[PDB]
Amino acid sequence: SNAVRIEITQGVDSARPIGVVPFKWAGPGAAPEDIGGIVAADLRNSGKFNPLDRSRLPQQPATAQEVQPTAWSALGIDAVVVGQVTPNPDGSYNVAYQLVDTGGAPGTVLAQNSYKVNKQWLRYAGHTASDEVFEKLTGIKGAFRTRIAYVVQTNGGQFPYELRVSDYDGYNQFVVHRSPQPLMSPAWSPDGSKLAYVTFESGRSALVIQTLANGAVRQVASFPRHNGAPAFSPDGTKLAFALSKTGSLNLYVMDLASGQIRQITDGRSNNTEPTWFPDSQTLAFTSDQAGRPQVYKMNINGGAAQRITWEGSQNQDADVSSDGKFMVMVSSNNGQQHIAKQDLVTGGVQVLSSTFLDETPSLAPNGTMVIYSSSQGMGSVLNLVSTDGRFKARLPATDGQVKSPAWSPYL
Ligand SMILES: [K+]
Ligand code: NA
Repeated sequence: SNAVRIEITQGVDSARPIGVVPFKWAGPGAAPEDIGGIVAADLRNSGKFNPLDRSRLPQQPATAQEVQPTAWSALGIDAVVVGQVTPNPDGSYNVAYQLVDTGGAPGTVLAQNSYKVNKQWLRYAGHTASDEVFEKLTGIKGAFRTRIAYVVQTNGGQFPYELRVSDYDGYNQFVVHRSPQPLMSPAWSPDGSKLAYVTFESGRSALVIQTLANGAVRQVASFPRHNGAPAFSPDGTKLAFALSKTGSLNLYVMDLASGQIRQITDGRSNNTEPTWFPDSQTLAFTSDQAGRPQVYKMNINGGAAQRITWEGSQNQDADVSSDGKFMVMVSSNNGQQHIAKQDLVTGGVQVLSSTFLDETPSLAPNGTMVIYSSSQGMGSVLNLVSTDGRFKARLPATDGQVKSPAWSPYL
């Protein structure tokens, strides 16, 4: 199934032109998929390419040698993707692509690969070709094999809330957990094998970690009042989260090997929404110690908290990039609530989104794209915005109200 579907609302008119030719299907009858279409959709979804419309291709070469570079260079296109899909006698498929230069080294094969995959993984093969083309031309690792987690409120009676996972483009959706009560704040382990989330099934909040492959569930915390806002450390050793049992929200860290929980804040201010820096020892977090929520930074091993958001009436729910050079967050000014980016090297802030009641932003693992949600009151949709603010897309769920996204790590 694929309930979440990307609808581009603001394309990048000047994005790098590229030719993506339909792949040559070697079997009988109709091709099982349209791999060239997946590659073009992935490169367009990144906000960094403008694949030529299939109806305007100057030729449809089935091999690298058939590419006529002058036909593409004449259109301002300096690279062309061609490919082949062949059924194997064992019932599997070989999905091959070649990236051909049509610029300064016309006809040269810049990159190529061939993937032996079972039917279930044909989309994954297409995404692998996209990832290689994207990285070969931009020097940035591709995110097309990644997944998203999100919560859908269906129209159903007994278990209306569903924590789900899908590919980043909505395909291959599956249900992680269904509940009569709201599910909130999913967070990925860095190896992509587990999701921490908050459940209200007992009637009050409980933080749990579910292993996706086998559905195993580990209880973390169910103390009185609020338990939530989980974040896994990048090194795989710790889970940070917030508990308000002390009359005020404090940050806690659980050592995943021992299950031991340590309290790392114990002041009067509410401290919540932890997000890790790449070192697995520094956290950004939300605090009300300056009145309206702002984002602070602290080392889990001791030392004072440092305020880092000095611009704007209110800032919260941060997500620090995988490289630690910037973060995205929810910035509120003049009654407007939008996704913003703060450069942690230059200190500057840029508002990225223009939708209504924007919340819970999550960065793709290459730092190029943000997934977030926008509340409609009763309803909700997901949205995408590039970290440079030029690309925008909306991500509604066909079967319900969707919110609380989290972008997976590289898979
Ligand atoms: K506190
Ligand atoms: Na992050």
